[PDB]
Amino acid sequence: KSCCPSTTARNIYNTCRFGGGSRTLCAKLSGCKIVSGTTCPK
Repeated sequence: KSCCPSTTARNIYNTCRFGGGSRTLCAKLSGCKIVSGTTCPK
């Protein structure tokens, strides 16, 4: 699961990893955390 501290973060994240990059690389960008799914940080 990708946990983002903002909606803007998700928007940027999702589009970043939509075309290019990778989940983690894009999460790093937006401030989102690529987690498993047991918890969900902000």
